Amino acid sequence: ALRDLQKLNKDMVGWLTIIDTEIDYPILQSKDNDYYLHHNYKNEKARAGSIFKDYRNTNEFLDKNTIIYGHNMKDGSMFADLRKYLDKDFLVAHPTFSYESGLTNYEVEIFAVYETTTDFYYIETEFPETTDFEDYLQKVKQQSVYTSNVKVSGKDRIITLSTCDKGRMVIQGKL
Amino acid sequence: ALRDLQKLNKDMVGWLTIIDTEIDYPILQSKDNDYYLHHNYKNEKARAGSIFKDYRNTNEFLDKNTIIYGHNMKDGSMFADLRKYLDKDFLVAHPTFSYESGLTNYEVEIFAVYETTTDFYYIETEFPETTDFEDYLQKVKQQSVYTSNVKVSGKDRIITLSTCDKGRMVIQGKL
Ligand SMILES: [Cl-]
Ligand SMILES: [Cl-]
Repeated sequence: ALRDLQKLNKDMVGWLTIIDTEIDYPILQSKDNDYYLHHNYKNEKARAGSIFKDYRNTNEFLDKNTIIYGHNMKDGSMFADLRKYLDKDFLVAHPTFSYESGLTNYEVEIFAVYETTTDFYYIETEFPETTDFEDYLQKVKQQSVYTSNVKVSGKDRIITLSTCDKGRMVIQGKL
Repeated sequence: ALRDLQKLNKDMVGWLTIIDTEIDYPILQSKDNDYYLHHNYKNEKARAGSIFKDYRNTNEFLDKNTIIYGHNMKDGSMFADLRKYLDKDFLVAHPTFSYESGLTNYEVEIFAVYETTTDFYYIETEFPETTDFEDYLQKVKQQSVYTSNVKVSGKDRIITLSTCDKGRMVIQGKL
């Protein structure tokens, strides 16, 4: 049982909490974007899976776009509550959430909210230049269902919450 | 029970393993050098306590001397096995151990081993200059029961394993 505890300490890479939702979960991470679709935080088979960080994101300080995935569970668990952000009332009352990494906590300031079925541009993690990230931000701001008070520049860094399972639900916020 | 999991994710700051010992434990940490003398990794009252990192050590990259504490338990658990290093045969066969932090793993190269009852110079964590850490290293090398092949300079950084409860047992190694 302490073998399982050592496993958990490598696998769990953070914590996520959004007030007034079920989303209050450990963030897991493996070598791909698949294992934690099908396993819980104890590494046992489970359809609900876990909340998990994209395998490409391994540097908080430099990653321009860190992506966290979870199922849109029909029982309302995992990332089903991301859809509350399509209700304007909820968004105004919850402009931020908290994201812990392995080091420390951030209060993320949401600036874009949308659903998407076939346009997955938002999953880019690699930006040769600072100018490439500003093109990215322009595109995803335009994809948003709201115009945001929050301005954000190619100099900022962001975090993306996304379902992974018709359309995905996506929330993006400024670190 | 997920409230307890969130607690554990802030409290557990690393992992320690020394081959051929019981020492294969999570490293915990609180705001002082006392809580984890009396509580286990689930934060429940327990005499064995936990293995824990000195509250003063909060920066892997700059801390010249990171100290990890555990009880010298009479049932052979926790840090009772540190005393195996007074047997030369064991030390030759185990010149290193592994220390995980919140970020990553190190293979620590042991360079000093001793018991101490009243001379606690080794617990210094603050070194104004690089010259102060070289004075420190000179003192603790002299305190060692062996002369070490491993040389270490004021430019290196170290990790200290120590019991905490007649004498403490102390192992110090190069990062
Ligand atoms: Cl679409
Ligand atoms: Cl002494």
